[PDB]
Amino acid sequence: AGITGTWYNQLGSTFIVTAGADGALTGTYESAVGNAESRYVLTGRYDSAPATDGSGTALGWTVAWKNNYRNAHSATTWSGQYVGGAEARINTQWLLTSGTTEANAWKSTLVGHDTFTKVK
Amino acid sequence: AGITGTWYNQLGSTFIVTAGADGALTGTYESAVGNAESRYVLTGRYDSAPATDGSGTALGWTVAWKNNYRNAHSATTWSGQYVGGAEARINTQWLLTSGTTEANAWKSTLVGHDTFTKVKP
Amino acid sequence: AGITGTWYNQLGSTFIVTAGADGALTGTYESNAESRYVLTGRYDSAPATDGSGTALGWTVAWKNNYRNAHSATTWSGQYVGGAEARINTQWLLTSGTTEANAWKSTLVGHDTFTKVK
Amino acid sequence: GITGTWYNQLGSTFIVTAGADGALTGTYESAVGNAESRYVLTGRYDSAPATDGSGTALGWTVAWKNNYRNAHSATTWSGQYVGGAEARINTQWLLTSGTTEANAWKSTLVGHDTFTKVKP
Ligand SMILES: COC(=O)c1cc(C(=O)OC)cc(-c2cc3c(=O)[nH]ccc3o2)c1
Ligand SMILES: COC(=O)c1cc(C(=O)OC)cc(-c2cc3c(=O)[nH]ccc3o2)c1
Repeated sequence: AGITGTWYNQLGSTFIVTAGADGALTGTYESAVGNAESRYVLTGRYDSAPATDGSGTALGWTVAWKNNYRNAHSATTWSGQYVGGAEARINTQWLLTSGTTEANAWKSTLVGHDTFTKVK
Repeated sequence: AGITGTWYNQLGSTFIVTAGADGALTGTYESAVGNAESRYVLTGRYDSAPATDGSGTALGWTVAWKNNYRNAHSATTWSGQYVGGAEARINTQWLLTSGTTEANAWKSTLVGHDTFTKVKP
Repeated sequence: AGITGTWYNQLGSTFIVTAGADGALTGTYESNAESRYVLTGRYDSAPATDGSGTALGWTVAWKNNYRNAHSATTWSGQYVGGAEARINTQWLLTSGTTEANAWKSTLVGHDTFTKVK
Repeated sequence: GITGTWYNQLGSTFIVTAGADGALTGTYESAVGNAESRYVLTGRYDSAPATDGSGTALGWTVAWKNNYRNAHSATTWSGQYVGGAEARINTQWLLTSGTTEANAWKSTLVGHDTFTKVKP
């Protein structure tokens, strides 16, 4: 699959993931520093039988921003595809939703994009 | 009362979820739209200790659209919040990314919004 | 075309628009003069006649003669005619930020507009 | 500033004028999709940005109809202009097609484009 291992995005975030045989993604998401207060559980899913025509491998995962040290009352989902090779990449778009009151729900969700590589 | 239960979106998709004490979401999703049949595995995360100021509970989950019957070579993530009440609701926005070639990657990702209720609309 | 006129979203905003013969959208977006802003956009002036909606989009930059939020919203969507006509949209709201804060510069959401408030 | 000729990462050409009243006007030539030749664009920008180093917020729309083709669709780009040595406009976009109600769930694509003064 090529997905299991450590990945790094353009802002230094570190994505430590295992791609299980039946489509599970499990691991930890942390900052470049890696201190415990910066580490969070992640879980997701990937296509464990991708096409063989040169297409990428679809995947997604979620981090809720709560750990044993802090709680930002929010969660991010990344949706994207893995592209293999010597310059392997995971190319994603993400949504970060915070818990809000109904009056503030219109501004609950940020959108962005992250690219991950196997090299810092 | 809470996130654990059976939910339906505005199109009649069925979201059967369990919210574990450790912040885990697990369960199955059945889509009313697209190249999909029967149940698919989902996993995700939710805030197990939400704020006490009237705010909703943040959460997210992923389905990869492969099961024993079909494989669409794609995955959806839903990002949103649970809002308690007499008509409990989960309001989400979603991203659906297909595996593509690089030349087709610009059109790889659909976006939308789904609202879920424990009463089927 | 059915687009020209006054529209109301789900949260009390008012969208006043003219759909010109050349594909232009022009008008004002509100929420009193302190809360009114120019909008401009484009729509498909020759949509299909097969039950499909009419694609369109517009932008508001949140500056007027009284206030300036240093931000701008774009709405992308389609007009759906009939007895209960609608403009169904998704939107992106980008703020001007420093580079260090750019990762959190953009909100996303959805607005539904009706011809009755 | 914003007025000039810009190119996205895929080679699309964005020829824009930023007027004194906050107006964006010009033409767009897409490098992808059911598109050919130039299309009209209109939009808006913040004509009095902050003076603290922040970017200038802006947005614009293209409806994909011209004298040669009609894709029955429209794209909006929302983003900010970042001045300096190599000026850049960083955007996210939404591309909605006209659909029936039963197909509306798949009506909207999302992505991100970055524009510079140099061809990629
Ligand atoms: C409310 O968000 C938070 O509390 C929070 C906290 C941390 C943290 O503790 O860094 C150690 C990191 C992020 C974060 C978000 C994010 C994102 O959305 N796309 C790309 C990566 C990424 O990292 C968010
Ligand atoms: C007080 O200034 C305003 O009127 C104002 C200010 C902001 C702001 O502070 O963004 C920095 C945002 C909006 C706004 C409205 C709106 C809408 O109706 N649908 C979609 C998004 C959206 O954003 C309006």
